[PDB]
This record gives sequence, C-alpha cells and structure tokens, in this order.
Amino acid sequence: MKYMITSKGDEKSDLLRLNMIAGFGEYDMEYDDVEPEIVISIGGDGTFLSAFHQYEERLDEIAFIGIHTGHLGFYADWRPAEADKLVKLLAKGEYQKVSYPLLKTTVKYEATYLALNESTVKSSGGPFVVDVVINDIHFERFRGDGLCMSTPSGTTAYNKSLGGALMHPSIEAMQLTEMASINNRVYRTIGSPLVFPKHHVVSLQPVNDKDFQISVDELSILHRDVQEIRYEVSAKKIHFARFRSFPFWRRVHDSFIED
Amino acid sequence: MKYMITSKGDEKSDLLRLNMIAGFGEYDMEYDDVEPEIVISIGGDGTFLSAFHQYEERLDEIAFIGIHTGHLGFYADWRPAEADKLVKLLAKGEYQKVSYPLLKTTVKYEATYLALNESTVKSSGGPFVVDVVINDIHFERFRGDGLCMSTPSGTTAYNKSLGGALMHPSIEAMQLTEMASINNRVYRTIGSPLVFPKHHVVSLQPVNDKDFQISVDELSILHRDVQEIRYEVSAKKIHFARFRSFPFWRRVHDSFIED
Amino acid sequence: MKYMITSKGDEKSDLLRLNMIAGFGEYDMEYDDVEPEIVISIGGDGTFLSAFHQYEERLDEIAFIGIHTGHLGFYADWRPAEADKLVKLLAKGEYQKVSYPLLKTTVKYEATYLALNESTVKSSGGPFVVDVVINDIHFERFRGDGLCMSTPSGTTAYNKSLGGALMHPSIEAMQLTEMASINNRVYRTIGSPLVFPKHHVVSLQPVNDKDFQISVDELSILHRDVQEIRYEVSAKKIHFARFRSFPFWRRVHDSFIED
Amino acid sequence: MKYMITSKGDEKSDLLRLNMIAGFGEYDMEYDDVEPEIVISIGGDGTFLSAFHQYEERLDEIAFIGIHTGHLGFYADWRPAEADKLVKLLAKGEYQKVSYPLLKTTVKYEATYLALNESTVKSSGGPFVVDVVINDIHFERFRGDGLCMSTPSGTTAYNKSLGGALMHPSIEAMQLTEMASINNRVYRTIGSPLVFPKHHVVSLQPVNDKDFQISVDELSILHRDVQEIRYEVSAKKIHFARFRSFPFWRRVHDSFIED
Ligand SMILES: Nc1ncnc2c1ncn2[C@@H]1O[C@H](CSSC[C@H]2O[C@@H](n3cnc4c(N)ncnc43)[C@H](O)[C@@H]2O)[C@@H](O)[C@H]1O
Ligand SMILES: Nc1ncnc2c1ncn2[C@@H]1O[C@H](CSSC[C@H]2O[C@@H](n3cnc4c(N)ncnc43)[C@H](O)[C@@H]2O)[C@@H](O)[C@H]1O
Ligand SMILES: Nc1ncnc2c1ncn2[C@@H]1O[C@H](CSSC[C@H]2O[C@@H](n3cnc4c(N)ncnc43)[C@H](O)[C@@H]2O)[C@@H](O)[C@H]1O
Ligand SMILES: Nc1ncnc2c1ncn2[C@@H]1O[C@H](CSSC[C@H]2O[C@@H](n3cnc4c(N)ncnc43)[C@H](O)[C@@H]2O)[C@@H](O)[C@H]1O
Repeated sequence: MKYMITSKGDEKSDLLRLNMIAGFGEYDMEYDDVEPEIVISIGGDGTFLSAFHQYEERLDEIAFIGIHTGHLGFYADWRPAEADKLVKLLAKGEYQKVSYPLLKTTVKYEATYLALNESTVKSSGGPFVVDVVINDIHFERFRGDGLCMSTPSGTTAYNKSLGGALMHPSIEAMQLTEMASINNRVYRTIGSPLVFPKHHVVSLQPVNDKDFQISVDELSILHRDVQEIRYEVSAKKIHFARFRSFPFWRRVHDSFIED
Repeated sequence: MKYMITSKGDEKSDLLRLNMIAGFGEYDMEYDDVEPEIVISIGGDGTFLSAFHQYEERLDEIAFIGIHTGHLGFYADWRPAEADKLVKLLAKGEYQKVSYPLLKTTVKYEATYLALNESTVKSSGGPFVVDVVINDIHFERFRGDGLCMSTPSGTTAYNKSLGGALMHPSIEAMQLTEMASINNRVYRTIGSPLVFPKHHVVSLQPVNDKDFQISVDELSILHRDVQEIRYEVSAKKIHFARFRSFPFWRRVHDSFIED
Repeated sequence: MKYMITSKGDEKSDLLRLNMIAGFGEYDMEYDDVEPEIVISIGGDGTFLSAFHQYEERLDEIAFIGIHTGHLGFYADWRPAEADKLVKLLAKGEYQKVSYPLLKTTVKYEATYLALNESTVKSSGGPFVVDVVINDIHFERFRGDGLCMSTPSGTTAYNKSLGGALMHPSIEAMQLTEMASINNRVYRTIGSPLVFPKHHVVSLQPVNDKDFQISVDELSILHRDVQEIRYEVSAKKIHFARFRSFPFWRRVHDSFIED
Repeated sequence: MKYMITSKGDEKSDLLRLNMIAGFGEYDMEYDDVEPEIVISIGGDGTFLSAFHQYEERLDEIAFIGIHTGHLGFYADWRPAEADKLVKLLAKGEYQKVSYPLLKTTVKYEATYLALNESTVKSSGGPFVVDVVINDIHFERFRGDGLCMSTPSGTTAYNKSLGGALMHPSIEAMQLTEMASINNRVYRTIGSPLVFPKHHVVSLQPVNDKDFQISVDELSILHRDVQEIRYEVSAKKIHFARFRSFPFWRRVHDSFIED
C-alpha cells in the first residue's frame, strides 16, 4: 500500500519515522506523500491534527494512525515501543476501519472548512455579540467572549474546558458551548451546552462588528466583513486504521482519570 | 378512537377535561382509561409524567398529548384556549406521530424501571461512593452527592440544573451528570457530563453502603441491599401525537429565553 | 498544661495517642478531657471536626492541633512521624495561636449551632423551595436541591464541590452556594456563589413545606415546623496552636494540586 | 464645590448634563474638569469606568456619582428623572461617602495600573501558559485561555461570567478566576475561584511566550517582553457620594433577578 509518515520534527519522532520507513521497506509498501492510503502521524495530537488537514481533500481514500511521543494521545493509539508491531500488522493488511464524525464550517462574506476537533468564533477584540439561529429559527443573542462548536472526538478538548459534555464518537452530532456569557436582567443566553444532530444547521450572525477571529482546530484566522458563520455535521468522515480494541471511554479514562 | 384524559385535579383542569369529553362525544370517540389509544394530559409536566407512568405497559399502543395549565410545558404542546381545535384535529385523525427515546434502569439485589426524564441515585444519608463501570470497563470511583442519568427530553430538567448539555431528542442517547463531586489529590472524577449511545451499558456498583435512594422521574424510592444499578437506552419509545410544527429548539427557547 | 487527645479509633491512631500521652508524662502536662487547654486530634478531618464539636462550649479556652493518619488533613498540620517533635514543642509552650472564623446557624420554630466547615439545608425529600432574605431584604426565591453556607476554612470542602470560591481564612466572611438551582422563564436564582461580611444576616424562609434536613458539619438533622433558618459570621473563633509556617495556600496546593 | 460631568455623548446624556450644569449655576458650584471634588458620570458603567480612569491620580480628593441612561448601572445610583433632586442634594453637601477597594496591577519588563472592575491576562494568540505564584510560593502552572483578577465591585462583571463569587464591597479582597483551564492526567489547575485578602501578592510568570494581552477594565493592551504580572489589593480606594440607602445586595437583585 501507499503510505506516508509525518513527524513532530524532534529527534525522537524523526528517528522513529526513519525506522518505520526502513521496516516498511521489507514489505510491499510504497512511500507516497502525494496520494497515500495510510497516513501515520508521530508526535502529539497537534501533529495528528496537522496530518488530517494536510490530507483533507482525500479523507475517503485514507486511513489514519497515530503514534504518541508525548504526553497525551487521544488520536494516538500507539506508543513508540510498539512501532515494529504496527509496521508488521499494517503491512499484512490486518485491520478494520473506524469512522468518526466531522464538522463543516461555512463562512459567508463562501469559505468552507472541515474540523476534527472544533471551530470557535471570538471578536477582533471589541465586544462579541452574535445572533444564534437554529434551522432558520432565532434562538438567542449571545454576548460574551465567544462560542465553540465541537465534534464528538473534539468534546475532550476545548469543549471539555468550557463545561461541555463528552460524547461517544459513534454519535453523529456537534456540540455548542459558550465562553463567558453575560447573563443579567437585560441579556440572556441558554447557559447550557447544546447538542445538535445531523442535518441541523446553526448559523451565527453579526449584530454590530462584522470582524471575527475564527479557529478551525489549530488554524486561526481573522475574518473580515462576515455576513454569516454556518455549522453542520459534515457528510465526510475521518477513517482510522484500527488493530486492537481501545474503546473511547477507556481512552478518556486513561487521559483524565489515571494511566 | 379509544382515549382518556388525566387532570391535575384543580378547578381549571377538571373543567377543561369535562369540556373536551363533551366535545369528543360529538365524534366517534370512546372514553376508555383501561386500553386508550390516545392519552391526553391536562396540567403541568408533573401531570404528564404521571400519565406516562400510568400507561407504560402499553407505550407502543398509545400516542400522548399534553395541555399546559401552568407554568411550563415541555411535554405540553397546547394551551387551554386551543382545547376545541385539538378535539377537532384529534377526532379527524389529523396527526403524525413523533417518538422520543427512553431510559431503562435495572436495579439488582431485578427491578426494572422506565424513565421519560431521568433516574438519579443518592445515599441513604451517609457518604455516596459508587464505582462507575462502562461496558464492563471500570471508569471511575465517584464520591459526592449523587448521579443523574437523563434521556434527551429529560436534558432540560434535572440534568440542566446539574450542568448537563441539552440534547435534541432525535439523538438516541442518555446523559450522565454528577452532583457535587469530590475532587482532590486522592479522589478523582471526570467532572464532565457523559453522553452514551444506544447499546452502551453504564453500571453503578456500591463500595461500602449498599442502601440508595433511587428516583425514576417523580418516583423516589429507598432501595436496600443493592448489588448493581444498570442504565441503558431503552428499546421502547414514547409516541406523541403531533398536529403542527413546534420544534424542540423553539420549545427550549420559549421555556428558557423568552415567551 | 491541661490537654486531651481524641483518636479516630483504629490501631494506628490509638497507638500514636498512647505514645504521645507517655511522652507528655515526661513534662508538666496533665491529661484532662473535661477542661483541656490543648485538644489534639489524631485521624482525619472528620476526627478533627468531632473534636471541635466535643469542645465548642470552651472554644476561647482551647487551642486545637491535628495529626493526620489519612488521607487529607486541612485541619492536620502534622504527620504521625513528627508526633515526638510536637510533644516536645507543645510541652515547652513553643507556639503562636491562629484564629479562624466560624458560622452561626440559628433555627427558629431557637436552636443555635456553630459550624467549622458549613451548614446546609435540603428538603425532607419533596421539592426544596425557600425565600432568601439578606439583611431583611428579599433577594430571591430559591428552587433546587439545597443551599450551603460555608466558613472560609470550609470553602475547600462541600463549598468547593458546589463551585464555590476558595477564601483565605483571614477574611471574616461566609459563602452561600447553590445545589442544582432551577432556572427558566419562570424561576430565577443568582446562580453565583455569594460572599457575605461580618454582621450580614442571611435568612432562609419556607414557602410551602416547613420540614428540612439541616446539616452542621458532620451532624445532620431533620428539623420539623421550621419558621426560619438564620446565618451570620460568629463572634466566636477556633484557635489553632501553630508551631511552624504552613500557609493556607500551600495547604490548598498540597491537597488539590500535588504533594 | 468644584465639579465636572462626563457624558456618554448621545442626545439624552448631553442634554441631561447641560440641564444639571444650568441647575448647578443656581448654587455655589464651580465647573472644573481639571481639579473637581465631585465627578458625575451620565451614561452606563462604561462611561463611569472612563470617568474613574480620567481622574485616577486624584482619587482621594474626588467623590464619584453615576446617573444611568442605560441599561444597567452598578455604578449608577440615579435615574435621569431624579437629576434635579441630585443637583439639590449635592449642592447642599447632603451626603456621606462610601469607599470601595481597588486592584493594583504591576507589569514588569514597571508599569502600574489601577482597576475598578478587573485586570485580565490572555496570550497574543498562541497557547497561554503561566506560573501562578502566591506570596512567593509556587501554586500552579495554568494552561488555558487566560486569568481574571477582580475587585469586589468587579465581581458582578467579567468575574461573574467566569463562575466567580459575588463579594460584598466592604470586604478588602481580590478574586482570581480561570478562563477555560486545561485539566487532565498531565495538566492540573485548582479549578475554583480564589479570594485573596489585603497584602497577599499573586504573581503571574511566563513559561514560554512572554507576550500577553493585558486588560485593565476597558483598556486592553498587548504587552511585550513581560517578566512578571503582579496583583494585590490597592492601598487606594474609590469614594462614592451617597445620598440614600441602596445596598449592594439590592443592586445585585435589581440587576440580575428582577427590577
Ligand atoms: N481531541 C482531543 N482531546 C483531548 N485533548 C486534545 C484533543 N486534541 C488535542 N488535544 C490536546 O490539545 C493540546 C494542544 S493541540 S493544538 C489545537 C487544539 O488546542 C485545543 N485548545 C485550545 N485552547 C484550549 C483550552 N483553553 N482548553 C482546552 N483545549 C484547548 C483545541 O481543542 C484545538 O483543537 C494538547 O494538550 C493536546 O493533547
Ligand atoms: N423535561 C423537562 N424539561 C424542563 N422542565 C421539566 C421537564 N420535566 C419536568 N419539568 C419541570 O420540573 C418541575 C417539576 S416536575 S416533578 C419530577 C421532576 O422534577 C425535576 N427536578 C427535580 N429536582 C430538580 C432540580 N434540582 N432541578 C431541576 N429539575 C429538578 C426532575 O427532572 C424530575 O423528573 C416543573 O417545573 C416542571 O415544569
Ligand atoms: N475543610 C476541608 N477542606 C477540604 N476537605 C475537607 C475539609 N473538611 C473535611 N474535608 C474532607 O471531607 C471528607 C469527609 S469529612 S465529614 C463532614 C464533611 O463532609 C463534607 N462533604 C459532604 N458532602 C460533600 C461533597 N459532596 N463534596 C465535598 N465535601 C462534602 C462537608 O464539608 C462536611 O463538613 C474527607 O475527605 C475530609 O478530608
Ligand atoms: N461592576 C459591574 N457589574 C456588572 N456589570 C458591569 C459592571 N461594570 C460594567 N458592567 C457591564 O459591562 C458591560 C460593558 S462595560 S466595558 C468593560 C467591562 O466589560 C466587562 N466584560 C468584558 N467581557 C465580559 C464578559 N465576557 N462577561 C462579562 N463581562 C465582561 C468587564 O468587566 C470590563 O470591565 C455593560 O453591560 C456594563 O453594564
């Protein structure tokens, strides 16, 4: 199979990558970073996120795998010590694929983005004020620091820090959380995180200022003269190559409770 | 069709019920509170919850409708002034059915319960301490006041007060929230609400004391010599009779933002 | 000096107590559990809390010291291994006293209680609903699970679990936190914890049911036919005997961040 | 007395100001915006905050008064309709002064600032990571969006939105709240807001990046090559001219519960 390997670019990760490439040389495996079928990321979740965005135009043709040299690995299944076992298993085509939901962001002045973790919106530094419209229905006028829309796998990231729920990635949904909402006599938001199914469309519309800092995972990005920001669950999915059982809730336990 | 009407039992609700029965007398509609096909609740959500539990052995044969004389009505679609329009529409079979997910609780010493909103667990007054087991995997030792497991329609109730996410009821899931968790050097919980798909089983197991106060919606219930408490999304669903568009997110807006 | 020692009552604590008493026998130190000037607690914070309540009628005549055999010790300064150094330092009168604020609870049908950590109020099992009156001014109608009023040293306990602020115990104040407040169109609470100075009086008044479960630290206590529950910062203080520097914020760091 | 009046600068506020000046012309009152003894603000809390910062070098020589043409007025005592009664009462020297605590911010590369509401720190857009040092004791490594340090009167503002406690302004203290803290296996913060007495010093120190966006009330301000950010309760206080009883907790009730 065609494969490539991205590295965090430190000594540890670069050497592990060189060793895996040497190991793949002993099988029918071609290194191709233009049209790979397998993308191996060696580093942290940041490296993994970069791999995803490198190859987001061929998501349906790629299965992703992560090796963690950190630190945490929510998108790592593998420790560096098991790199040889992985080469072997991967060479013999010994895996089933698992798909996770993604988030489509549309910015209208249209620019469209795909997020694996989340997309957030904040001011250019003045007040944030936006109207939140759900399936063409006006839901609330949000005043505060910003808003975050998360995929299920993203719920353990920024979402978690904002008080969001952790959602199993078999659920096809997206989750909206508030950053520092203003609530008083005058000014009212729901307060609570909101979980939306497939085919629901959440639209953010400016009230005064039309300049926003928009993030998509690790990318952040001042957008000027914005008319609308639209969120929905993508029709596209990320596919992981999976080689043993490592359930989501065990990954959550390992990352947050104890390992 | 066979129908019945439950009332909150105050003057307003009883008279509305008598008037609807008189109105149904002008159509091919038989009052039968043993085997109804339509159950009309007149009161608040408490009255509605009682109606549901009255008839939970024939959920697949019944479509529910709520008239609110309160106050709030998350399970009300109807104001008292529209009672005549409802009699008319209902008589002519002019409706599509909408189904919402339910929560199965199993208490092992087996007693099984069905919740429309939630089931909660707290101590008999001493410390609460339970082990939380997800699909046979030990996830955490919870120390605090209690735990709440919510259906999607229940997410606006007790769940919301505990910091839970609001979930659209088209999502087949259940949501676990903490009550006053202890977190320190020693003692660790996830903190965050957790959303589980269909077929996931969350099990609570005692550590010291085996006596718990368990609630299922409005029913609460000291259980003695408990071995296990098991939660999963039910295979059963509640069916509503629905006569116009009144989207979930608009109901949420109306109940929490402004009406 | 007159002293006594309370023990958690396990093997470890009882033996440490016997050894300290033997060590005190070599100085001018009289064991007197009726009118002690020093009260040594050996166990956890629960043991310490019991010691405090044992002797709350002679708080101005007593200095308290805690040895932790647990676990956590917010009211422990001492590990079991330093028990000999403590006997020595204490025998030679080698200490300055530090005072912490206390909370006065008055229950009117008057019963008055003193809390070192907190006093809480919940239902007898039905709805909790109370009117919150601050210095004779009606502030809110609280609907939810209950309320907690904390001393500064108590802010690390139940208060912390309810989202309360941690307050340095040099601040003469009390802090009110909510348990699962209901907030919607109809029903409104402040949401936020509230910190009150000395001489402010917070009064809770029943709306329907007049039966409440009231806790004062580890004591809990169904009160019937309640007219009022009144909170204010006590004029009385707890005195600790203190032998080296162990700042509050370092105790907090050690108990919650890492030790 | 020497006085001046700042206006929000809309039609309503400018005309009210012109009318008050005309009314003051009938008493022994000199308009002096260089060395006033009374500073009247007409607008919102934003206008009030600007007045405070206009005159922060002569805080001990000035008593402040606010008229609200909004909206909310936490620093307003007065509605526009009572402007005449105020001119009269103020002319006759008919008032007692009330003082509120302030927050000193020191930024070391020293620049010092005084806040009436709060000072916050966030990244220049990369990760925020800072070491939190309390009275020279290392307390935590904070990873997240930022931190907020609030005065007692500021606790109803940004602080409240971040989950902070509301504190009565007779308490001489400052309150530190987190913005979106990261908490996992690796990375740990206290979570809870922290309340510090007078004479406690909280210091923030950079870990990697040394560029921060620092706010002081409405002023925000990229600081480059930062070595330290230091917070303590100021020795300086803001004085209000006060003409009738309008207790803090009633102001809170009116702004957040109902008016
Ligand atoms: N999926 C997931 N779960 C848990 N942790 C994750 C995940 N993805 C990344 N990370 C962790 O994010 C950290 C840097 S990844 S770079 C971009 C991500 O930063 C995250 N981020 C940004 N600000 C915050 C805050 N304030 N809190 C939590 N997470 C944040 C956000 O989700 C972005 O997608 C590092 O500790 C990773 O292990
Ligand atoms: N589904 C739903 N959404 C929103 N509000 C609801 C719902 N169902 C009932 N209610 C409201 O609950 C109140 C009493 S219903 S009796 C049993 C329910 O009480 C609810 N409960 C109990 N304690 C609390 C607290 N502390 N907070 C919120 N909700 C609570 C819980 O969900 C139970 O299912 C009344 O205001 C109803 O309009
Ligand atoms: N002051 C203080 N700080 C931190 N931890 C404390 C403190 N005092 C006691 N404790 C801890 O409380 C636990 C049992 S003490 S018995 C009575 C106390 O229980 C506490 N309690 C009760 N329910 C809860 C919940 N749900 N969360 C936190 N704390 C709770 C409350 O403050 C009472 O005063 C044990 O881990 C002690 O180390
Ligand atoms: N003291 C006080 N209490 C309550 N509300 C206040 C106060 N001071 C100002 N305000 C309100 O802040 C709003 C704009 S004032 S301009 C600078 C202030 O903005 C506030 N701010 C900035 N971001 C937020 C967020 N996200 N939430 C709450 N407050 C925020 C912060 O406290 C700054 O001092 C307006 O509604 C005022 O009535």
